[PDB]
Order: sequence, then structure tokens, then C-alpha cells
Amino acid sequence: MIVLFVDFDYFYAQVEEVLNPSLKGKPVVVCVFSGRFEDSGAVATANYEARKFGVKAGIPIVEAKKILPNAVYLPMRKEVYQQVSSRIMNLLREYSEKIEIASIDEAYLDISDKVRDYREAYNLGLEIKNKILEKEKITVTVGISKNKVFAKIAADMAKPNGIKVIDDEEVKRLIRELDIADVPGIGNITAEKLKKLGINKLVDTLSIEFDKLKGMIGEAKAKYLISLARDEYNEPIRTRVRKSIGRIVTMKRNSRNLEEIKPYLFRAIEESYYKLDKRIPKAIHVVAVTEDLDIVSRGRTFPHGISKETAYSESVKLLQKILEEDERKIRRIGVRFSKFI
DNA sequence: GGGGGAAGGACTC
DNA sequence: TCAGTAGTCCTTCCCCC
Ligand SMILES: Cc1cn([C@H]2C[C@H](O)[C@@H](COP(=O)(O)OP(=O)(O)OP(=O)(O)O)O2)c(=O)[nH]c1=O
Ligand SMILES: [Ca+2]
Ligand SMILES: [Ca+2]
Ligand SMILES: [Ca+2]
Ligand SMILES: [Mg+2]
Repeated sequence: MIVLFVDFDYFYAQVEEVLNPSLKGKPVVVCVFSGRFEDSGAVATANYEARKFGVKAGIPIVEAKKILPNAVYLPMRKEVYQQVSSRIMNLLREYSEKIEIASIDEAYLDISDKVRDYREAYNLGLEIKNKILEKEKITVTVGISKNKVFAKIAADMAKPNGIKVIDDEEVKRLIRELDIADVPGIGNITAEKLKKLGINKLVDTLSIEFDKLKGMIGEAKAKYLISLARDEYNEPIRTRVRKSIGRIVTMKRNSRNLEEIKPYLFRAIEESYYKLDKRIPKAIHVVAVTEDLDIVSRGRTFPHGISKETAYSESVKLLQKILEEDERKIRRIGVRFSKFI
């Protein structure tokens, strides 16, 4: 199997730069303003100019402004990024039927039936980068290897605006020299647990007692890491089918007053249904983000599709369940639909 | 024992 | 004073042949 992974460079910010060339060269920060107070919210992403001084995804907008008060701050316009993204994904389908869109700015192409070796794979990669640049003037990074995981690792190493191939030999090398925290799917929580086991490289997972590893990071993650260590990971590239559609919004102020939360909850339901398009969900979850930012969720699965009317009444039941089972104040409220017919 | 599922939370991105 | 809201897994409790 030969896999080619594509990840668009500093996507949200780059799109803004394509739509407004004068931004090129200046630090640009795409922001998610929450409305609670002046500059309240988080950074969605920033271009490399801004990222260079510590302004990156996730940090508070207020903090970004302390670091680069003169950077250009733009409100996130996800709809616009989504449409640009959709066009680029369509350019990708031309290179392979087997494509897995993993997020708004990345996808995997199984080009096994398209090239014969990495040399050709590399060229196809350059071809794809030129194509996207020509059509949308967007730079992306390509990663190529024997499976999805290493194709992604390949791209992470070559970004931004790059291209890299990790041949069979380098895969074996990485299984020994690569920091395990840099393996896709390993976050801070898991990385830390692994360090507490003396595990810092994929190969190390092979010298520990399975159940000990398992008992520490879960059966799935343990098996995942082990299969990679054994150079046995080979998950197929498959069409992604969205499994849930929802909306969660921050309220002007925290509260646990039903009548005061409802409007938001109902707004969330309205937007979610629009997104559902023609999909009919059999499950609904009311999601609350408490004042301390903990997440409390209560849902229900019905034997038949949920009409928007049922969604209204049922969501109110779930919200109250949360209210009676959690005394904290609610900061954000939303709904999430799944199990589509 | 294990197929099968619903529900709430953990972890990742 | 930290947005948003998807996709696995894991746990528990639980029905049932
Ligand atoms: C990470 C992260 C990304 N995003 C959005 C912003 C990004 O443009 C997009 C893709 O995430 P990356 O993870 O691919 O963000 P980036 O495109 O700016 O990437 P790079 O370092 O590869 O050049 O999704 C968030 O909104 N919040 C986040 O916490
Ligand atoms: Ca990405
Ligand atoms: Ca990217
Ligand atoms: Ca990591
Ligand atoms: Mg909690």
C-alpha cells in the first residue's frame, strides 16, 4: 500500500491571505471571539509570521494581543474556509478514487493503483502541489509512506509547503528513533503515561508486558502502538461518513436558569438541523460546558428518527437532567445529533 | 461466555 | 478571562441465548 497524505498549510490564515494579498508577510491570527468581554475567545490558528513569536492555535486571544499587539486579528469565517476546502478536496479526487478526508484541511489518498514506487509517488505529490497552487494558490504539504500514520508523520516533518517520503527503511528507523509523543493519536495525557513507563520510542512498547501497557493506556492504544512498532499497521483508506452533527454556543453569561438557557439551546437545535441537511438522526445529546470548563452530557437514542419538534421537547428534558445531576453553572450549551438513518 | 447496545466520560485534534 | 463541537474508545449495567 502506498499512501499520500495532504495537509494544507496554516489553512484558515492562508485562505484569508489568498482573499487579501496585503496580509502576506504580516503576522495574521484567525480568532474565535466568544462575546463575554473585549477580546474574549481563543485563537483558531495563526500564520507562521505570528507563530514565530508564540501566537498559535488554542491560546487566549487576549494573550495573543499581549505578544503581538500589532498583528492582524481576523474573526474565523469557517464557512469560507469550508468552501475553499471542498474545492481542493475535489482536485484531490482526480488523483485517486480511494480518498479519506480526515479534517477540514487534510486527506489521505491510497495511490497503490496509481504509481509503482516512491519515486513516482513523489512526482505525483509534486503534481498535486502544483495543481492546488495553480487552481487556488494554496500551498500544502505532502507526506508519503507505507501507511496513513507514517504518511502523516512524513507531512508533519516537512511542513510548511513541503513534501516527504518515508521509505520502508526509514519507517524501521523511526520505529526506534522517533519520539513516541509525535505519533498521531498520542496526546499529552498518553505521552505522559508512556514516559512514566520509560517508553519514549515505538520500539519500547515491544519490551513491556502487554497488560501493563494496556492497563495504563487502554487496550486500543496499546494495540495501536504495538502494531506500529511491529510495522504491521495497515488501516485502509476509507470514505468518511460524518457520524454526528451539532452546534454548541457560549452564552452571554453563565446560568442554570432553564428559561434563560433555552433560547441558546433552541438556537443550537436550529443550526444543527440546517447542517443535518437531509439526514435523520435517531440520537440526540445535550452538551453543557460548565463554568469550570468540565463537559457534562446527557443523551437519548430513539427507535425512530427524531423530528425537529421532538428534538425541542427532548433536549429540554436532557438539559434539566444535567441541571439536576450537576450543580455547577453552565457557560456553554449545545446539542449534538447522531445515528443517522 | 459473548453478541449486541445504550449511556456518560476520556482523550485527541 | 479558553472556541468549537468530531471521532474513537472505555466503562458499566444490562438483555439474552
Ligand atoms: C489545531 C487547531 C486547528 N484549527 C483549524 C485551524 C487550522 O487552519 C485548521 C487545520 O489545523 P492544523 O492542525 O493542520 O492547523 P494549520 O492548518 O494552521 O496547520 P500547519 O501547522 O499544518 O501549517 O483547523 C483550529 O481551529 N483549532 C485548533 O486548535
Ligand atoms: Ca491538518
Ligand atoms: Ca494544516
Ligand atoms: Ca503528541
Ligand atoms: Mg467532568
